Amino acid sequence: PLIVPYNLPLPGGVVPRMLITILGTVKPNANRIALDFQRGNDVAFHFNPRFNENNRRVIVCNTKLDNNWGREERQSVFPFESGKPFKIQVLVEPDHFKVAVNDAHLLQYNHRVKKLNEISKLGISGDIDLTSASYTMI
Ligand SMILES: CO[C@@H]1[C@@H](n2cc(-c3ccc(Cl)c(F)c3F)nn2)[C@@H](O)[C@@H](CO)O[C@@H]1Cc1cn([C@H]2COC[C@H]2F)nn1
Repeated sequence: PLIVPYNLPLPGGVVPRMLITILGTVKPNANRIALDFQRGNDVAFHFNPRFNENNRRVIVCNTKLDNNWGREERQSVFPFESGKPFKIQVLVEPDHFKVAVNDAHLLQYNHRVKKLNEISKLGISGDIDLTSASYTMI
């Protein structure tokens, strides 16, 4: 186990068939979780479960370019629960990131940042206890 925030290096960036597995437990009374796939200062893929946006649970996904957030993609399907162990898997595919939580498909996010081999860090932050962050090739 690791104390967030934590940065997982992704040397030489990501590539299709790379499967990133984040294991942890959501804190009690959690407000937010964030994964940030970074290309330098740019965020290629921000994955942001929000436990209380306007008293609703929602997943917000976005990209940050030149320090500006772009168009949000939102999902109401919300597989996280305060206090519970989770597994987030991000599968890098040729045209999107595919996310599954607890072995159930959640969403796809099309690549806005095209230079996958420069997406060289994954930030993990928010209201979690982080057990593990690793990857393999499928
Ligand atoms: C409040 O900031 C968030 C921003 N955010 C979260 C964290 C964050 C830090 C720490 C932790 Cl521990 C953690 F979980 C975290 F989510 N940092 N930045 C990120 O979620 C963003 C996603 O779109 O929305 C907000 C910023 C934003 C949204 N928009 C819209 C208007 O124009 C287009 C749209 F994009 N403009 N700016």
